[PDB]
Amino acid sequence: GVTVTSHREYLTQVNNSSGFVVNGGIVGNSLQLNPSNGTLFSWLPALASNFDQYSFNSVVLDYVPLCGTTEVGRVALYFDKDSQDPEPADRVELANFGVLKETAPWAEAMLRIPTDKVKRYCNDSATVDQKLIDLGQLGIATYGGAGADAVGELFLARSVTLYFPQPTNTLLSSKRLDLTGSLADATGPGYLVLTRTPTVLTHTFRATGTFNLSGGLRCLTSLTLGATGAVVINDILAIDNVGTASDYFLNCTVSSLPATVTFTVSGVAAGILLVGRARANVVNLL
Amino acid sequence: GVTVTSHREYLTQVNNSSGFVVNGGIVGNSLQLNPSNGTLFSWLPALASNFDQYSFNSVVLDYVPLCGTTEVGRVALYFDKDSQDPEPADRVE
Amino acid sequence: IITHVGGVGGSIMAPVAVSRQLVGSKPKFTGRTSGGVTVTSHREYLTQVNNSSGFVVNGGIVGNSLQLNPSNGTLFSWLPALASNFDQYSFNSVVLDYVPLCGTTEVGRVALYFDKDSQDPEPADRVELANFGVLKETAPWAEAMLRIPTDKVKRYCNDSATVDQKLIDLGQLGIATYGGAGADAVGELFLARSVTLYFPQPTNTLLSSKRLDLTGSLADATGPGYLVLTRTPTVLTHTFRATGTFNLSGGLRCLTSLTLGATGAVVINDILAIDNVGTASDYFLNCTVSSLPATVTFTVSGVAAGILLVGRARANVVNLL
Amino acid sequence: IITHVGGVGGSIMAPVAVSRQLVGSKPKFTGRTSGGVTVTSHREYLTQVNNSSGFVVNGGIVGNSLQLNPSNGTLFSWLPALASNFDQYSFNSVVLDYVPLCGTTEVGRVALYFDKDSQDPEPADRVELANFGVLKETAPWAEAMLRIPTDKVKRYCNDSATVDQKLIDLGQLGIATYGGAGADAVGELFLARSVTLYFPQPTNTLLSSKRLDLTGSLADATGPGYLVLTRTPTVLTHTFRATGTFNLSGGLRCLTSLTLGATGAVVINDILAIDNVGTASDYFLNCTVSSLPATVTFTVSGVAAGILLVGRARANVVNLL
Amino acid sequence: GVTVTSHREYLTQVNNSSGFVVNGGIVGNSLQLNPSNGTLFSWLPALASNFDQYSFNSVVLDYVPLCGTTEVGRVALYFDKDSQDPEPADRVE
Ligand SMILES: [Ca+2]
Ligand SMILES: [Ca+2]
Ligand SMILES: [Ca+2]
Ligand SMILES: [Ca+2]
Ligand SMILES: [Ca+2]
Ligand SMILES: [Ca+2]
Repeated sequence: GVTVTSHREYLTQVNNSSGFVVNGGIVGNSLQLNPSNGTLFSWLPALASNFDQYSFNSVVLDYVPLCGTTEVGRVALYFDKDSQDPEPADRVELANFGVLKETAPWAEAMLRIPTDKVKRYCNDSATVDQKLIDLGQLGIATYGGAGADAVGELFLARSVTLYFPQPTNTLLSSKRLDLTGSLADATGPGYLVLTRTPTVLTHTFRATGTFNLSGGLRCLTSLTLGATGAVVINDILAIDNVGTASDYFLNCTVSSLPATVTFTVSGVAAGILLVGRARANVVNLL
Repeated sequence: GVTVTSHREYLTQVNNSSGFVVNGGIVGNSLQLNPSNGTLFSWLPALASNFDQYSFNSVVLDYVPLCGTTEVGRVALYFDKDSQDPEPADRVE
Repeated sequence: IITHVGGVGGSIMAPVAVSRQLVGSKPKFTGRTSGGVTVTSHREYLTQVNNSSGFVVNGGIVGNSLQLNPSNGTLFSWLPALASNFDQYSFNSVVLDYVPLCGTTEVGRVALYFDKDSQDPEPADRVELANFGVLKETAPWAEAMLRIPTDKVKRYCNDSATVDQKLIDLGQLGIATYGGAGADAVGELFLARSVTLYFPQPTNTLLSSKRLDLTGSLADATGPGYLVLTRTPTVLTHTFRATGTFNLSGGLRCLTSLTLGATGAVVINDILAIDNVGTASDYFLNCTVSSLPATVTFTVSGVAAGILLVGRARANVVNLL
Repeated sequence: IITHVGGVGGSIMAPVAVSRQLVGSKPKFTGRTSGGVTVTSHREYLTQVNNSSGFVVNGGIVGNSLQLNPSNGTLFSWLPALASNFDQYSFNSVVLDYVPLCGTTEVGRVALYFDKDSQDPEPADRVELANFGVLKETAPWAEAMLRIPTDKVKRYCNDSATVDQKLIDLGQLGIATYGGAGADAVGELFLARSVTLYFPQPTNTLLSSKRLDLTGSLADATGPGYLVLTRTPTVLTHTFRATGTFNLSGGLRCLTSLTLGATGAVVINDILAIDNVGTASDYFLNCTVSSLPATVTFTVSGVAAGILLVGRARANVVNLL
Repeated sequence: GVTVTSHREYLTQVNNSSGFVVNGGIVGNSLQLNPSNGTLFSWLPALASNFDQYSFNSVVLDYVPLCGTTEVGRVALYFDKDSQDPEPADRVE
């Protein structure tokens, strides 16, 4: 009952900098090559969630280019064997990696990844030494631009061996904010973080695609639906009761970072939601 | 670029009815083997959802026991090649 | 001989009752003359499966105990103190055995499984239990088996402590019952053993250390783990996972004389109970569990620091004169 | 090769120094497939013979410790926890080994012997040591041996307790030094092992229980014995026989705040110290000995009941938060 | 694209203590073999600093002599497979 997958999943759209940016000019070894990475693998997500040991055979970074032979910059894909080491500081550091590639933005690029066949574990129970379980880290780095616009969209060449199966993990996300607090439970994966600020929520995307959002919260105060970045709102429904708490269902569709959304409200005294990837699917009354 | 799968998925709890009943006495060929059948297959739910053709190699029905040697009845598993023909009316069909 | 009636060759008999007969499992050590290091194969018993109309797993007990590492003092009652002069463990055979005390007329489900992640959490429901790779599904009255997928990786025991219980443990073990009619006993399960002992060391102590934060949750551990010691704002919790005669030593922060309660299988042995009211206090006690649920709890107020130690002990004193 | 001078074939060389080189003793178990019961032969070290101008025996330590039974947690540092899943012991070979750290110019006597009565008392003087059947008499600097007379009688371990320590123990072991010039170190002695394990049992706990009478002397024991806990009318005595990291649990009858002293090789770890003044008290503490003399004592007044328990433990907590 | 290394690095000066001592009576498994251990390995310091996995093939402890045939003591080298177990309490461990 040991399954083998070899597929090609999309991954992110690289914007420029003048300055020196990595995986978003964001931080905390985001990309870790383990499948799941709900953050990295948008497709492999809920297949290996019925399994416990993972092992690759091929993984290749692909870099195509939307921009034109006259942008002015650097893209760069690398590979750290320590799922945990921290990120690229500068020019001289990126370049010293074993498995790196150095391309203009307009020109077309490749990278293949060094796969062992070690019996490595997926993240269902948790494990602080993310290194002894993760295959690698993945980098994408841009310096020397002229503007933080888009030049590149990178893909993921897959080949994975699934092993001992028992219980799909939770393709479904559960995310509690404490009443005044910080943070209640998790189930994840994790596509979203839901913070509050004393007034107002934060729904901060890590994932891309069509989602489905369900939930509401504690306020008292009618909902004004804002969000920021790559975002295609689909269905916003928005019960309130003013005085009390409220509910929101909504259906949106991200293809960027930064995607943000936020609900605007007052007296955010309990935050609850669930998120579990979904189609152009309804989410509103009639 | 294709997958193959061999696992074991639970299906429903057979209760009793002295009458004569068929899938819960629900009707509209529910049990169809296709995967998905979310009604039938609780696990493969999400593999054949990244795919467009399917083809089985083995399918076996497995029937274990909740009741005891003094329960008093008949159970019965069958297979119609027409995903669409209607259900069993009586004993003799 | 046997004449059984209403039977023509090829027919089925569901009898009034069935039973196997179990004997003295007297271990064999094998000398794998290696690094001059040892190998053990013996048969250790494991728990009495009681029923659960509802849906229960190793006793409704939670915090993957069960854990396949030897020691698991929680799991392995004999191997306790050999893999105790050693540092690397590796199995070759482990088989779950399920015999049955009950009779062909109880009405329920038992079920043995195996999770490769010593750490993933437990079975929620019907549809989840069944999806496991290495599972077995038996009525209760009828007789069952399970064999376990053993690698030969060089895995470490819990002598120093290690939060990623997964990268060190071989597997998780489940036993699950739904659909009963009463939470009585139907089954007693055994453990088919075979382990390869390696780099043998100065012998590790088996003593338990368990700190509650002042207002908090949890300070250190050393374990094994027989006990969890929680507080609630007033009052302690000493929640057993283990069975036998223990010895309890410690006291805590309160101010407020100790009232000694406990719950379930329990045979109190020696309760001694210093306090100082205003301040903190101490308790030594000696008790003896043979069940789950065994509970004990101390009753107190303003539980502002919890400390204890537990290290299995005889009918041994624990009180002044 | 070697040219040594002033030597004609047949002559004697008393060198500046001598030394043997000692290695990793990695045990072998043998499978005596019997009642499916085991056999062990490994090499356990035993103590560092220090000198005694005067006339001393296992440290000037008294209460035949030393005792050849396995466990003797006092004597055998590894066999501690195997003959611990078993109930009958029987040796085949036991040999005393005496190597030497010192040099051909120290000035003294060491001496290994063997009393068949686990219980007779100890060597008084010169003329007494020498009269033993199985004795050896070495300067200290020079290298020595002793082999021990083993019967094959079916002898019992100390799991239940037994006052006639003689009818159960194999022998007594002595090491004796007189005529020194200083109580420094010259020797480190080893233990050549070979034991036949028999009727293997549920594994016994190694936990120590030690009661002082109210005004009295002595209440119960369980032992092994690492500790003796005496009182003097004011004040306790906790007199070590054992070395390592322990864990101490208990308190006592006084009235009078605890002042924690101790003496010799000692690394205090956690001293916690409830009192109630007027009444009794409790102490948990965690310490770590590597010597004799290790002493500790609690200082207190009106020591009207003594109770404790001791059961070897790690760098483990033993205090509130 | 991998390296291999075979050199010899000095480690610390063993002094004496009639007591019973372990790495200087410093505590917290200092001597761990991993490279880096800057505390232990003074030279490889800066190769395994351009690398992420390591794997030894030989490791040998070498003990020469500063003192003289009338020094009066015991030295002793060992090896624990648990980078983490605590240190030796006494002679017998
Ligand atoms: Ca898992
Ligand atoms: Ca048909
Ligand atoms: Ca260890
Ligand atoms: Ca799992
Ligand atoms: Ca006995
Ligand atoms: Ca060790």
